[PDB]
Amino acid sequence: KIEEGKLVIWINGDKGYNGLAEVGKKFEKDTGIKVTVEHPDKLEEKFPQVAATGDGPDIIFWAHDRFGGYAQSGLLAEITPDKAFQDKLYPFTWDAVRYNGKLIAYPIAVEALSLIYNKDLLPNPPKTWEEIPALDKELKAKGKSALMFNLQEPYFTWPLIAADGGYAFKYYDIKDVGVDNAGAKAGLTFLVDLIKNKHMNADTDYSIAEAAFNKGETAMTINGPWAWSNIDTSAVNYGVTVLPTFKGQPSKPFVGVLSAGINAASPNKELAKEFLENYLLTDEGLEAVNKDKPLGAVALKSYEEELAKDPRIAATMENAQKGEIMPNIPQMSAFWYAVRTAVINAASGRQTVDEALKDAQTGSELYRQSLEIISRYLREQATGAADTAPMGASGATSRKALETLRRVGDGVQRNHETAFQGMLRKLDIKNEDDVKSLSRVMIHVFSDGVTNWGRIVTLISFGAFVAKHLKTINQESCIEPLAESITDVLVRTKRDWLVKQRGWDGFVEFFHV
Ligand SMILES: CCc1sc2ncnc(N[C@H](Cc3ccccc3)C(=O)O)c2c1-c1cccc2[nH]ccc12
Ligand SMILES: OC[C@H]1O[C@H](O[C@H]2[C@H](O)[C@@H](O)[C@@H](O)O[C@@H]2CO)[C@H](O)[C@@H](O)[C@@H]1O
Ligand code: NA
Repeated sequence: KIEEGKLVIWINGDKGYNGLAEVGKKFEKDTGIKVTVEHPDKLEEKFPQVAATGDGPDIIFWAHDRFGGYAQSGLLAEITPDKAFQDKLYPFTWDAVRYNGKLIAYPIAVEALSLIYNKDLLPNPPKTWEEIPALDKELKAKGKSALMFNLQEPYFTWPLIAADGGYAFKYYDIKDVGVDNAGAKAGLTFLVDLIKNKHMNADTDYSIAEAAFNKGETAMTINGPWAWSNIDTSAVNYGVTVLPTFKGQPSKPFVGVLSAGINAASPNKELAKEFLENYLLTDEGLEAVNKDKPLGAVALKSYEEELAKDPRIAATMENAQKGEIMPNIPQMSAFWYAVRTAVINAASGRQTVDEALKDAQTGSELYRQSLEIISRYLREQATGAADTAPMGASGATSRKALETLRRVGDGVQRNHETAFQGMLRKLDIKNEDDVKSLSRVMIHVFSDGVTNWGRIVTLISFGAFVAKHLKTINQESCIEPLAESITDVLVRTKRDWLVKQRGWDGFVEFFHV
């Protein structure tokens, strides 16, 4: 389905895609291979959908946080640069694109948000979030505003949520989610108060913040290096500086490494490797991209040493040091989807902060909590003995849901025994190969009919039935993969329903005696 003897590249519409296209033409001049650069909308959502059918671009550019999901789903080629090429880029940039001990992409550039301020309106930018309300009252008296930034993407609000102790995954313990802790609450409450007190507008997006800053209407924005080009063109006298503190603590931006992955379905992997290693990741390659839209602190040592004298890059790295490198684990997609919704709902008043972050903590934890319950149930059903290990400090839900599933699922296996035996005989489950096939079937069976807990119990009960069979034919090793597939089916297709029901607390409530 992907065309051979050509390279299609996807990169986000805020990056230097014209610069990338020049590196494309320089690859074409020397090889006669034509490089097409596209910047589709929602490309981080559209990559997994199309790559999963063997389609999409040869090369996908995004921050590293989305690459573990892609690698887990088999969408990316392992990359195997020799040691002489590895030594040309900073090791911590390689760490960002290492997943299960394999390099799954090429690192390009280190991205961190900074505070961007109009030196003509605000010769001394605030050191603290707390002084922005008073500052805004002062600028409003002159027909200006203190601060506008994109409230539609959680990335821009995360530094403030994280300042007083909010976090995604404790360092990575995916059992420890920091989305609804007191630190997160205090950060998002301060944001909502800025909106309530009319210092910010809940509808402000990328375009509105950018235009307001570049036209000199607002004294400050929050943005990455890519934004500096449009500000150069604007003639705004701007500075790039350390983010304001919150409760005396630094803002901690989530740090992204812009990364180039190679489609597993691509029949041009050697051309892609040749383009990325010998044309893009060179002094002339990165300069071409950088001149269009700044990359930040580039992964390439030679060229990073030239750019590091720029005070805007120094400020970028200063914000990077105070932030955290994002996790690349497959949970990150769901974490971002949850926190985006929480910030938008808290900002608009659809939900309170406590409500919004409660829903976001449930969404971020949903996968791991589902798998915990389902894997424990399938294993104990297969072996006749429960798992002895602790459920966690935050897993009282997990223990109650498993108790409910045991009580309710007891009957479902017994009543549907004849029908389960038939369906199992109608499939040929014999090894890990056959378990792959089940997902399509379960999806299709879960794709029609009504969404309720009874049907979820029926699905998991068939899972346990299969786990028992797997154990009988010495395929015990296939139980965890089966449990992952049932979890994947359940979470990927019913996420929004499950968050609505308060996830597994809902399940325990619905069948309470
Ligand atoms: C992959 C097997 C799966 S996953 C699955 N997920 C939800 N519900 C299922 N079953 C009920 C239909 C049903 C009810 C009672 C008796 C028999 C069937 C439902 O869809 O509500 C199934 C089935 C399933 C299992 C065994 C026989 C089956 N016959 C059709 C589906 C199905
Ligand atoms: O808003 C969540 C979003 O944050 C990051 O995306 C950034 C990206 O890293 C930057 O390169 C820049 O383009 O802005 C984006 C935010 O709009 C994560 O990388 C992304 O996965 C996540 O969805
Ligand atoms: Na986007």
